[PDB]
Formats: sequence, structure tokens, C-alpha cells
Amino acid sequence: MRLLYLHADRFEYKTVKPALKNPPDPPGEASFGEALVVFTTVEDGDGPQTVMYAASDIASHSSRLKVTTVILYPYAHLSSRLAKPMAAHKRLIELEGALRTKFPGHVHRAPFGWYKSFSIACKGHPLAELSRSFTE
Amino acid sequence: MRLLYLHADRFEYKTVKPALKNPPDPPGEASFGEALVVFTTVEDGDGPQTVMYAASDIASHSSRLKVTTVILYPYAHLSSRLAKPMAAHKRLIELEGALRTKFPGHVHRAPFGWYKSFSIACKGHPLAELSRSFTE
Ligand SMILES: C[C@@H](O)[C@H](N)C(=O)N[C@H]1[C@@H](O)[C@H](n2cnc3c(N)ncnc32)O[C@@H]1CO
Ligand SMILES: C[C@@H](O)[C@H](N)C(=O)N[C@H]1[C@@H](O)[C@H](n2cnc3c(N)ncnc32)O[C@@H]1CO
Repeated sequence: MRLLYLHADRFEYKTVKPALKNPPDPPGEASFGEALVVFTTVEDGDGPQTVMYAASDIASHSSRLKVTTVILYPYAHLSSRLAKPMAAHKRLIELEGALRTKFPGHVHRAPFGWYKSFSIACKGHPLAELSRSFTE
Repeated sequence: MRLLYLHADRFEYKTVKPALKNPPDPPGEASFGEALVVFTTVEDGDGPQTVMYAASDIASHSSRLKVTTVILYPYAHLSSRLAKPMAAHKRLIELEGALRTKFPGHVHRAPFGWYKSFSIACKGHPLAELSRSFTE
């Protein structure tokens, strides 16, 4: 699993065309104020262990940033070893679920399988953009 | 070399704290309308061949998008095999130079070695976000 952590003043997205034949989540749009935006790429081999490490890391990073909103934003582009779409969707659902058992704020998982427009205002402090790898 | 291509309606950045002991480019800020924003991570081993492939690809992608502005935005987070900062800065300078010999529009290379805030409005069409790897 490969993640990009973006500490944002605001974030918004909107689904547009389907990027998969039958996207497993419905279309939609949402916008947020200050949030940790987590671009999430599921890699071949990612399992329950990986999900658990990622969830713990997101929770502790969110806590140090003092954010109360986390966006789990599915992203195809952070790896050249992608999990298949069925497995990836499963892992992202598991990730959202696991995060709620460790983090008390708003957790929003963006729809999987869509092209999306997005806008972000990313903060410029030293911890505002980080990347993480998790494996098992 | 690893690149992320973001077709944006607008982009802006501002340097904040230094991310390196002595950043080799001066601090600054800039903002743009519609542009191809290229997040650029230089990898260990990237040489003139890599620069040339990347430059050609950016030029042809920019042409299909019909954009007339390209932002070369140094980014540490797209690889786990980073080039050292001296080599990386050199390669990004070479990349900007090479791009101008292939692309007729505005080429803006953001300062290397700084933490930056940024804001982007990324388009949602199927070709709006792509990743590329170049090697030699
Ligand atoms: C394109 C851009 O605007 C959008 N943001 C996009 O990247 N969409 C991806 C993910 O939503 C999802 N997807 C498929 N496989 C994976 C995977 N292994 N990991 C994460 N997501 C995946 O399926 C889409 C196309 O494969
Ligand atoms: C942090 C964030 O806001 C900002 N955008 C940042 O990521 N800054 C990076 C790049 O500007 C540059 N840098 C160093 N090595 C490399 C490399 N191999 N490739 C590209 N850039 C590099 O040096 C900074 C810290 O290493």
C-alpha cells in the first residue's frame, strides 16, 4: 500500500465519468474544510496487516496535526504494482472501517472507480506532505 | 524519474521554510490559470536520456491537452529511490531547458529545496491525471 498524506485547508471532489466498467461506489461530490487528505493506492498483496498498519499511522498522524477530518481518496497513480479493482475496493472499505476504531473524527471515503475533478489547498508546513508505504 | 501529470484549471504555490540546508533556488511564489502541472521526482540514475524522454512526453501530452503553460514542480514523494539533491536539481534544470526546445508555451520551474504551500484545481476528464516513469 502506498499513501500520500496532504494536510489541507480545504478539499473538494466531484465524480465525472466512470473509470471502471461498473464502479462499485455510487457517483457523488463532497467538500471539506481543514482535513488530512490521504491519497490511497492499494498494492498487490495488501491484506489485513497492511490495512491495520495504515489505519494506525493515519490515526497518529491525524492526532499530531490536530485534524478532525480524514479523507480517504482512492488513487491509481502512486504504485506500479496495483491490486486488482475488486481487491483494492475491499481493502479501502476495510481501511475506512479500521480508521474509525482508532480516530474519533469525520472519516470520508471518496467513491472508488470514478474519474474525479478535485481541488486542494495544501498547507506548507514541514509535515504537510508525507508519503508512506505499508506491506506485509 | 517519476512524474505525475495534473491537468489544472489553476495552480499556485508559495515557498515557506527551507527543506534543505541551503536551497539552490531562491524563495518565491507564483500562480497560473489552466496549465499542465508536472510533479517531478528525480531518481537515482536519471541522466540525459531520461531527461530527453521526459521532455518529449511532457511536450506531446501538453499538445494533446492543448495547454500553453507547463509547471515543473519538484516533488520528493513519488519514489523510494531518490537522487541526491545536487543531482536532482541538475536534472530538473536540464528538464526545463529540454522542454523549451520542444514546447512553445510558458514553462515555469518551481524552486527546488523548499517546503511549499500549493493549491490546485484539477480537471476531471480521463486524461487529467496520469503518471509516468522514465529510466535509462
Ligand atoms: C482517475 C482519477 O480521477 C481517480 N482519482 C482514480 O485514480 N481512480 C481509480 C480508483 O478510483 C480505482 N482503483 C482501481 N484500482 C485501484 C487501486 N489499486 N488502488 C486505488 N484505487 C484503485 O479505480 C479508478 C480507475 O482504476
Ligand atoms: C516538501 C514539499 O512542500 C516540496 N514540494 C518538496 O517535495 N521539496 C523537496 C524538493 O524541492 C527537493 N528535492 C530533493 N531531492 C529531490 C528529488 N530527488 N526529486 C525532486 N525533488 C527533490 O528538495 C526538497 C526536500 O528534499
